[PDB]
Amino acid sequence: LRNFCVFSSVKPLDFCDQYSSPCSSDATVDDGWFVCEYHASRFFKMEKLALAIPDGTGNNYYRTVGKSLVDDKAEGIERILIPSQNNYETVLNLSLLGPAERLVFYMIYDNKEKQNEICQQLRMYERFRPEVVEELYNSTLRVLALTNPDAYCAQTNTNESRSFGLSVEDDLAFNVLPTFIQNLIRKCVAPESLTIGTEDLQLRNCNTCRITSEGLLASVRLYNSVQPKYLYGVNENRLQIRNVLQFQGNANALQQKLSRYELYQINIPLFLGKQIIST
Amino acid sequence: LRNFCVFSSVKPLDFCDQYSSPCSSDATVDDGWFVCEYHASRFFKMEKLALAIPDGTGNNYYRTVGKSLVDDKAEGIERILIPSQNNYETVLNLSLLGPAERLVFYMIYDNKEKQNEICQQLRMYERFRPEVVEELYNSTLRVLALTNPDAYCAQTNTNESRSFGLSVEDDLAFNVLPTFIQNLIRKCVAPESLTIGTEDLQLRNCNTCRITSEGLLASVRLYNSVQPKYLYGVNENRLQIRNVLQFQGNANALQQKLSRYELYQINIPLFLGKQIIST
Amino acid sequence: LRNFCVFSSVKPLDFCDQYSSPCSSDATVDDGWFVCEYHASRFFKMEKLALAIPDGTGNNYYRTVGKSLVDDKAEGIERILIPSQNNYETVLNLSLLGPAERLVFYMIYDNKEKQNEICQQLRMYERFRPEVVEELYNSTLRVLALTNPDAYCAQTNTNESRSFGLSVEDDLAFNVLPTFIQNLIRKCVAPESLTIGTEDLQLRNCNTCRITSEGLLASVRLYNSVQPKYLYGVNENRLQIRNVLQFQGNANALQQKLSRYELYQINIPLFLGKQIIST
Amino acid sequence: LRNFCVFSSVKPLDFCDQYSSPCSSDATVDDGWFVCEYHASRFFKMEKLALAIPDGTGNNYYRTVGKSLVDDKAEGIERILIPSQNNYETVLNLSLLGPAERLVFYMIYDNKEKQNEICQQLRMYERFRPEVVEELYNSTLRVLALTNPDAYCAQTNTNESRSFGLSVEDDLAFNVLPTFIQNLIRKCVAPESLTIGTEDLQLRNCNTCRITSEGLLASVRLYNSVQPKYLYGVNENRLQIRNVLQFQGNANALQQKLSRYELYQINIPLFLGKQIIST
Repeated sequence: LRNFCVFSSVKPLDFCDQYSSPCSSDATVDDGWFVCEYHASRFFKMEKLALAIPDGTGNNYYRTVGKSLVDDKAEGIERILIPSQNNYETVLNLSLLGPAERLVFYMIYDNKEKQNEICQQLRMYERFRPEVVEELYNSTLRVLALTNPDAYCAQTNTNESRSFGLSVEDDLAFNVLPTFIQNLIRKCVAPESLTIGTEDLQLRNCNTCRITSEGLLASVRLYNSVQPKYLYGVNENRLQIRNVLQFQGNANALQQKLSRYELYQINIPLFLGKQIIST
Repeated sequence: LRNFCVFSSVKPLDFCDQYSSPCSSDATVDDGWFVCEYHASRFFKMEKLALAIPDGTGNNYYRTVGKSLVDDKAEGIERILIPSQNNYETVLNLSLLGPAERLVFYMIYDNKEKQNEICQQLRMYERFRPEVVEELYNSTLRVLALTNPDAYCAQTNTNESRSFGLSVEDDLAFNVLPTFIQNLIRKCVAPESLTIGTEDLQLRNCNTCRITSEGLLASVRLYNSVQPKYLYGVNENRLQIRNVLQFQGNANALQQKLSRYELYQINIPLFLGKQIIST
Repeated sequence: LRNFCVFSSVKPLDFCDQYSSPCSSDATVDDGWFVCEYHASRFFKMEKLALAIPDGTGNNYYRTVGKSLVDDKAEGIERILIPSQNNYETVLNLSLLGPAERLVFYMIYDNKEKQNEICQQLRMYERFRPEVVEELYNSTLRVLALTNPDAYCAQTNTNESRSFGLSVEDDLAFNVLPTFIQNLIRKCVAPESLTIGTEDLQLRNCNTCRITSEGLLASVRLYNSVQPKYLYGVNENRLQIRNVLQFQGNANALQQKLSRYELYQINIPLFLGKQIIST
Repeated sequence: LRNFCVFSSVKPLDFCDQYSSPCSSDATVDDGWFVCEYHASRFFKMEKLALAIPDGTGNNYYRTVGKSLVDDKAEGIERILIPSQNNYETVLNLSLLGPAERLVFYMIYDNKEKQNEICQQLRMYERFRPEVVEELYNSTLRVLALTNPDAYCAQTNTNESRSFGLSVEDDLAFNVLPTFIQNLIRKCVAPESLTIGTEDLQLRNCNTCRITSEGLLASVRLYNSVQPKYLYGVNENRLQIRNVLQFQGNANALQQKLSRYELYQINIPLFLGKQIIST
């Protein structure tokens, strides 16, 4: 597939796709997220990070992890990274989104009546472009089937096991998430303790997120101040005012002489659960 | 679509497709049957005919109709042109058919466990060709969705109405046929009386087939003796002996002088039901 | 006004207006119909004729009259030239008409909820073209106000009087027609007896139409066989079959020698009512 | 629109428009008042001010606010900035105003009989200039429709909310003001406390006006002494004597040395109500 992004087929009527930041080449490769960096940052409010695991030789067991983009000052529906069926409409703000985005999200969450009424309202557009709708639906449905744990092929790797907490509520809630949402969640949060073969590698002793009935949240108020490089960039006649935290400083307080050491950026990777890798 | 035939993606492991008679270019065009002439003759035992309706000027309202290939001498599961879910396994003889054909037929008739066990037995082949199965399933499923009366698009033309008899049992049985089977049946049998606009054109006063609980049958013993030009043509070490009817004759009995008149071949087109075409 | 046609502002999203036959220059001039020849023929199924009244000198008191386009063989909702509020939706077949046409017709007939839901469904288009809707509504509303007998200016000519029958039901029904419909009806049907000054000119002793509760109809089965020169001309995948009447003939039956006399075409002008012109 | 002023189409019979001070270019732009500075000062006795809201960076959230032109010494119908339907005739002194101004004001306040009798008395002028009246009415009516909260388009922004007091009488009276009057009032008085996003900016702790059953008044006797730069300037054979307050002074009392500091003019901006801006 040249485009593994689910939101790759998101087009207006006369489509020079919105893409203020063009979709990254990550959609071309099969890393398993099935979403490009731009769509991940815009919708799920997370970026992609290459988790490197050294072993003392030079080669690193590379992995994909989610990088939080929400700030510690946030509260409410803004702190949720990935919503569940309960309130995803309000979280993703599907009311004013483009009809292709609405369709894609609704049939990812699989609520029949919503895409039914989308088709009813799209019938008027259908007389101009009667071919894009079917191919868009086919591509998105086949992507969902590929990421679906149960299908015809149903490619299953029981050797990898993911635990999202020692409590019953956490995994019982995680069970009812959509198949694509489950696949994205399992492969965006790094394990707390990667159990590989007959040993355990303690990647992190603290969780940077939480899985609950409404989905994946940045529950901990870890301080984050990274700016998204693939911002929406649309002309904002609708103003969103925010409480920015800024400090002053001189050349002495801004210690440039400390810059020669390799930098340890304050990023917020998603760490939760245990990864059981037999053998 | 370059190939509307459902059995277009029927390939062995090393595929130079069986196709003793290559698939006709009818699969390229959208006549609605979604089966090529070779597959229609081999499986459903029918050919395709261009029903021309003159009106006194020269232009003909062309239509597609089914041409029976069964003989009047036949009895049993051989006289059924299209089977239903009841006995399609025995009618189509799926026991010894190629696995692609088995898969296609089973998921056309939508019996989950059969294609499930096909996948289980195909897992061994999967390690050699892990890409053809998914694309084959996707193409066949999208063809079924396109021929499905209910779907996302669900392109419906209520203006055309098809009646398959004045009895309750006939249409009640026709209702439970598969969606693709229903689409093929509605567009292979010519109407007894084509009701178009405010008038009725009596195409035929007699039915040449029957729709029952087991499907579409050549119930009437109409005499048929046309040979299929797209025969299976496979080396037959398994012998099928049949009771052929042959007559002798001289040059006088074989009246060549009668050949100058345009020929009226004894063919058996499928005629049944009434086509209500408002306006 | 460069364009007096009410349907002059009928545009698709990307508008190269449908107009298989371009709108005639009649919309440029103020003849009072406020509809061009193409829109009159397409919707109201009538054409425009120049009624000339000689007086024995050479100058003719020109007038505008409606020419029927329906055939004598017609019956039902097809024989009505102009519908009323009762069944104009079915008469004009507004279900599949373009949204601009639907809006124009609905606010001509003044049924609030219909153009309200048109606006609700047009909100999606509004984000692309937020300026055409307001100007279209303003132009059509000002045209309706100009043709409205009651307004600010309310230009009234009481000297001209129109009678649409000697029965109470006819004029009582004609009273409840829409203002634009009333203006079009009064100035499309020629008077039976033009009462001008102190004399009466008997234009016709027989009525060629009828005004009833559902509007203006071609009640009489007068034989009409003129073809519209401004036909819709759209690619018709939806077939309308009609019962055409045709006769054969040779050169003798087709008397070309009779052609030298000036022709008296069998046309069906709209004649009904009495025109009282004091002085 | 080149001219958003409602009183832009105010012309005498031979029109070189009165405009002792020509209409400002504010009518060209869409600030929402839909009245130019000259007409606002002449009729509503208020000017326009650019309310700048600094935030500590340099950019200012600009807004439009009304500047009072009445003096503290005034009493009676003179202290009302904007009248309601109760006594607008006496407030605006429509008795001797030009007929275009009378028409515009009356159909802004929507009292049918007044513009009806204006049309009756204007019939005599109509024979000379039968085209200006209709276009003037159309332009003014479309301006009122554009400023009308309810219309076909009915462009509504529920996110902005305006409160005109914590008492029931104030907002209940404000409800019955005309649509254009309501739009002008909502966008001429600055909020007491601009509630934006999740914070509140206290612009002013004291109200400089009042909204009552008769409209918008300068209830507080705040001292105002600014002269209008767009005065009526008409030759006044009808004398209006006023009680002017004047003080004497020398060069010492007129401290020119204090002028180097940036001046804080004693102006009277309209401050009342709370502006709720969600997000």
